[PDB]
Amino acid sequence: PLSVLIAEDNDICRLVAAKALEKCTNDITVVTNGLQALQAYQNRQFDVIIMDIQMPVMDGLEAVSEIRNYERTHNTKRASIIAITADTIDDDRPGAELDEYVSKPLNPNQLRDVVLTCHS
Amino acid sequence: PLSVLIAEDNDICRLVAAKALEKCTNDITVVTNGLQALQAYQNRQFDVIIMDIQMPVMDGLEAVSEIRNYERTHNTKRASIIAITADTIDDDRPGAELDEYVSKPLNPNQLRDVVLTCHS
Repeated sequence: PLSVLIAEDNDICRLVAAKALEKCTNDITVVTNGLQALQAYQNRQFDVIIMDIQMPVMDGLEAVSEIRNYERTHNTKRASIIAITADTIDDDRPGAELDEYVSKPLNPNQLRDVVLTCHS
Repeated sequence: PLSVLIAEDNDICRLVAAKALEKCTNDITVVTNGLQALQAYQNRQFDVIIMDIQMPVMDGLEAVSEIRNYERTHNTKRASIIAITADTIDDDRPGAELDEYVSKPLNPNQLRDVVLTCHS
């Protein structure tokens, strides 16, 4: 029997791939990011892995761009977007993408404070 | 009231962020990739978005590398890894990462054939 892992964030390709293989096996696990594929693999033996090597469709910063795109077209209220990052923050001015920065490792108190201030 | 979207594939940072904000609100949605953040946003108004701008922890090709790393350390059977991609395939020799290539848009018949052949 065949155990297959499908790692694909593209919803259409994920469904097409799962449907295609449905008649060959019941053992199909689907995941939508790279860490999830690795974690699935640590948990289960897979004979075959179908990997979108172009994954992700959009990384974090690109998702931010698309969110901003959404707000512009739909003419909706602007969300506060708080970036979390392990990198050193050398320029903390807000911009078109990000409203604030919080470094990792996360300090819960700091994150709450920043979230409540942006919300206000 | 505050509606918050947390987009973070790093399991530890995701839980820490969700826990931190639990007392401020019940309206917390968590997602683990960029497309999912966008889709959540199309579906629900969020006042605040907490985005890991380093996301993803690992892209598709990096996940492949970690899977291979897993097989080497654990001395386990080698999985067949089939890459799906929209890019033109100019070198279809298998290598340390990938065993075969299938182009998008996916042809179900082709994908099955390739999967069953790798499995054999």
